[PDB]
Order: sequence, then structure tokens, then C-alpha cells
Amino acid sequence: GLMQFTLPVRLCKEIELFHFDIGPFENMWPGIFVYMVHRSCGTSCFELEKLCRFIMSVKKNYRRVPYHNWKHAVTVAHCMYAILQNNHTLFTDLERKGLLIACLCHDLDHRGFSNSYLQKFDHPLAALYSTSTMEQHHFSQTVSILQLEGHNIFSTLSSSEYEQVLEIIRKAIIATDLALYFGNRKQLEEMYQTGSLNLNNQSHRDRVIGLMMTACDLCSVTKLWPVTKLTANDIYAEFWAEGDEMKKLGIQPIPMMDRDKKDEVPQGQLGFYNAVAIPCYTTLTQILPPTEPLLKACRDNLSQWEKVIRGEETAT
Ligand SMILES: Cn1ncc(C(N)=O)c1C(=O)Nc1ccc2[nH]c(-c3cccc(Cl)c3)nc2c1
Ligand SMILES: [Mg+2]
Ligand SMILES: [Zn+2]
Repeated sequence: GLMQFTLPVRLCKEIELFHFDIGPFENMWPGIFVYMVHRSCGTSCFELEKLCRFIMSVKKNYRRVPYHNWKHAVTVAHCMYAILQNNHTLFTDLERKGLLIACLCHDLDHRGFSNSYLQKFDHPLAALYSTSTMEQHHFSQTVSILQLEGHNIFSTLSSSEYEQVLEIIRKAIIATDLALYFGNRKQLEEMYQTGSLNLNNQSHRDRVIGLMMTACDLCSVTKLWPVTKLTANDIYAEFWAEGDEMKKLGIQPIPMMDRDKKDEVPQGQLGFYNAVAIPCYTTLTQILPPTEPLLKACRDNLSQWEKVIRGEETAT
């Protein structure tokens, strides 16, 4: 275990920032992920050769879609790294291990379509899994990959530790279904405001980890403006392809998925920062005060979208 992963000077500094962008060199992202695992977990959490084989099989089962791709997996994992490193006294050995892996695996085999498009299309995944359809598919892909030869990165855990870390990963992946976020955040807001929240309660921990997953999964809204604006182009590239598919079934798409409604994107973003993102990072900051820079960069990008609405800025 005398093989440390090292990063160039600028990446070693800036990867500690919540707003870090992992860059356009795909062949560096496995190295970045391993480095974050060695520092947040430890060099002996996993055998390097199995982790590397795992990472490359995971990469292989992400698709060449505009947004829900391999670069999103690593980006979401980096946001979990920042949260873990700035809160290191609060999490267990098994939570460190499981959570970066859950983030890497959390959108495995995404085709760029929502749970609603699978219901309206009558995709077979919708018969198998009636709610959190894609998310139950992503967990199931995670299990397939763990069961490939030489891919059990959790080989040294007991039977009952292996079962807990898989349950951490299952719950974390299910939580990235944004339809569940609204309930989970309501519950955590009441629990914090009445002072009933208890990190020794497993059902409370599950809720906090879920919100952590929502925060990590939306983290595009918490990058510097040019990253935030450029990533919104890839998100809408997918939404509009899905709305096209909705039209082919003879169904009117909701406005965010209609490419004809392109000029209303700035007002849509504002709707989404006020109804989803700001509440998300506000609640997470109350629970984990050191996650502050996420909410701060969210508020900053809200102003940016407001400048776009008043013509002081453009977005093509
Ligand atoms: C930035 N980011 N990061 C993660 C996600 C995510 N997974 O949702 C998003 C995101 O952009 N979501 C989003 C949600 C609701 C929207 N509603 C409109 C919208 C409404 C009315 C007219 C128009 Cl034209 C458009 N746009 C939306 C975008
Ligand atoms: Mg997802
Ligand atoms: Zn995601």
C-alpha cells in the first residue's frame, strides 16, 4: 500500500472546493475518484486492483447521453467527497465506503428518460418496478457489477457488514429519485425545527443521507456560473429529446421537456432554484453547517438567472 495517488498542484488544491469541476479529460476521472476514496475512506478500504476493475466496469455501463453520463457519476461523487471531508467526525467506516460508491453507480445504464416516460411508453422496467423505476434499475445494475469475477470490492467485510453497506447504497440510490426528495426534505425540516432530529437514529441517518444525495445530484447549480450555464445545456438536451418522444406517443410534454418553450428556460430555472434547490441546500446547511458554500453558490447562480431574465446577461 506504498502506491499513493497524486494529482497535479492545481487539482490537489481545488478538489477540496465544493465548486470543483473535474475537467474534460475522461482518462483522468478514474484517478480522481481513487484519490478521493484514498483520502475520505483510506488506502486500505479497498484492494486497488478490484477497485480499478470495478470503476472500469461501472464506466462501461454508463451510456453516451448528453447529461446522465459517466462525467455526472464522478461529479456527483466529488460533491459527496467535499461533504464527507468537511464533516469527517459524523460518518461511520461503512458510510464512507458505501457513499462514494453509491454516487458513482447512482445513474448506471441511464438512457436519458424520466420514470414518467417509462410509464407512458409501457417500458418493461415499469412493470418490474412500479415506483422509483430507473433508481431500482440503477441499484440492480450496481449488484450485477459487484457480482462479476474479481469485482467484489467489499470482499473483506463480514456477511452482515456487506449487507449493511449494500443497504446504505440501495437507500442512497433510491433517494436520488427527486419525487421522494420533497417528502424527505419536509420531514427533515420539521425534525430540525422541533429539535427531534437525532443522528443516532438510523431512520434519521437514512433521511440525512438522502438529502445529501439530492444535494450531490443537483450540484450543477452550486458550480461557478460558466460551469452552471454550460451544464444546463446538456440537461435540456435530454429533457427536449424526451419531450420529442412524448409527442410521438401523442402526449403533450410538460413545459421543461418542450424544445419550443426554449425562450422560457431562464424563468424555468428561477422556478426550480426557488421550489427545489434553495430549500435543498438551506435544509442541508442547517443540518451540516460546513456545507454552507453549496447554498452560497446556489444563491449566486439564482442572481445570475435573474440577470438573464432582465436582459443584463445572455444564455444560448
Ligand atoms: C439544473 N438542474 N440540476 C439538476 C436538475 C434536475 N434533475 O431537475 C436541474 C434542472 O434544471 N431541473 C429543472 C427542473 C424543473 C424545471 N422546470 C423548467 C421549466 C419550466 C417552465 C418552462 C420551461 Cl421552458 C422550463 N426547467 C426546469 C429544470
Ligand atoms: Mg438518477
Ligand atoms: Zn443523477
